[PDB]
Amino acid sequence: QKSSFQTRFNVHREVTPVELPNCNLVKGIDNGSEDLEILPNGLAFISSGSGKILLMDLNEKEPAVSELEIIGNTLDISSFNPQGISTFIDDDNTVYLLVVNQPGSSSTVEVFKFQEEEKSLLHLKTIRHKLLPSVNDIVAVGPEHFYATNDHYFIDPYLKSWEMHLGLAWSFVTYYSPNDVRVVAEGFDFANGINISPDGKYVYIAELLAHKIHVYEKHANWTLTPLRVLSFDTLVDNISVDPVTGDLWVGCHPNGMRIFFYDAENPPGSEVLRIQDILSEEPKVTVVYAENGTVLQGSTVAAVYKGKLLIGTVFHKALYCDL
Ligand SMILES: [Br-]
Ligand SMILES: [Br-]
Ligand SMILES: [Br-]
Ligand SMILES: [Ca+2]
Ligand SMILES: [Ca+2]
Repeated sequence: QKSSFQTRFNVHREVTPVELPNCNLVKGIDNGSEDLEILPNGLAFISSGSGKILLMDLNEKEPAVSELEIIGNTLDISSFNPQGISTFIDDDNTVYLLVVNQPGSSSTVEVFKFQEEEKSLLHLKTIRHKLLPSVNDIVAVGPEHFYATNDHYFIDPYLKSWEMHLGLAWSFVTYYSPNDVRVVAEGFDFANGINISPDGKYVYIAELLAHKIHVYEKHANWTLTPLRVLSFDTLVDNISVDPVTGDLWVGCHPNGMRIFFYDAENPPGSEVLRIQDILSEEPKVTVVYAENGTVLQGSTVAAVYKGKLLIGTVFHKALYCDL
């Protein structure tokens, strides 16, 4: 029990550095960049839990961030508190952005339409459901269709907290669509990152406190069946997938004590993994970037675009590096 706490929170871990050539802090990101997603054309959305969605054009040489204006009357901005995000590009090239929201005491998924010329997000729909009690991240598979991780079974934060420390592992994953919402996987100890292979045939789920990434075959009827489970010596948080290769790019918290019981004199470090050939017998895992937090603290996500690496954090900055 003190033993399972030590292993779940990886309380002994320290970080061997892995450096990258030319890394710059992104000016204007100082209060979190928890999740991000990069479109094929190099525009990157970043959420920051005011809650905001930020935009970077990664085709520029030193991209600057701008704050996207949210418009519409279906959303209260004043309680907007974004967590994970996901995009869906329709047949006509309409870009939808799905954003997990934690407005006060509950959980929603907000659906926006991205209006490129205006640099704006038009709110379309607030989704909520009983099978979405505690949403951490989603992967979109249509404008209003996604898989969602619930990082807890309970809604009440006092109960979440007991639920986590008791080690219940009741977190679960929900398939959500206008006609049909169901649990597709369950029994996780803090499910969180989630993503999908470019051909739509596999779904990847990060189980934070177990230090695992689960690979599920995804079927024509939207059901998932377990295929493989990879384990790591780090708390895996968000998963990004490179659409050209299918590689996973994963933001990780080496030592979970530092990220869950925050201490400015012992702040969390950062770590990015690349996973290739995830279906093969020895998937290739590489630490691409790793540090103890003297530059970037609490890395949650990383993705790559034409030789650059962008890395976001729970409550700190963001880092842009050459690979
Ligand atoms: Br509850
Ligand atoms: Br750390
Ligand atoms: Br370091
Ligand atoms: Ca996401
Ligand atoms: Ca997270």
